[PDB]
Amino acid sequence: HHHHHHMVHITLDRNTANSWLIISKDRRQVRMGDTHQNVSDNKERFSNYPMVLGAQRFSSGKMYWEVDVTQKEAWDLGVCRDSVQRKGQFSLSPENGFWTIWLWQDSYEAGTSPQTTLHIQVPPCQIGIFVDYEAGVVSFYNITDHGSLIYTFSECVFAGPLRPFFNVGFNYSGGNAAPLKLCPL
Ligand SMILES: CCc1nnc(NC(=O)[C@H]2CCCO2)s1
Repeated sequence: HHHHHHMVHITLDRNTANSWLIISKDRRQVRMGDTHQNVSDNKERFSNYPMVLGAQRFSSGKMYWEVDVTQKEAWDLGVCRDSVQRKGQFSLSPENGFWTIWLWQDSYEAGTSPQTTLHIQVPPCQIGIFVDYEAGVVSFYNITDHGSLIYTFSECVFAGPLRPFFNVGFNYSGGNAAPLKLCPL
């Protein structure tokens, strides 16, 4: 792909984080803690899952960023509406305001309803995410495999400002402690 020149500097929004997440000082890395991280509750925090939003809001234009997923067993990545549900149980779908892919149990899937199987021969260590607001497109790229396409959501109905979306996943297995990291431009 040739989307690199739309690169944006994403930072994580602490206030949106599930209370178990640990965000680095530079707001560019996040991981699952082994306990509640001693923050107050608020209406923005994702309560049921290890999720956090980027601080940036997008309502026009083309945007690109990269995320490091090295040695994780489970994660979700993409974008979502600013007004997605924060509390209780919900599925990641465009109907609920999410445009995401994930790794789960050694398979990759796109968060359509129902979910779509992805075909990845080279397990990615870094994922590229491209958003074209005007066109209604969200695309995912395998940076480990020379930028190969993973998935395109087209005919997207954003219906609001978008925010970068992250889920570090649970660590029930003891094999999923590694962080998500925003990669430098
Ligand atoms: C999302 C809030 C919670 N997350 N933390 C909780 N429990 C856990 O995840 C424990 C058991 C597996 C590893 O740590 S409740």
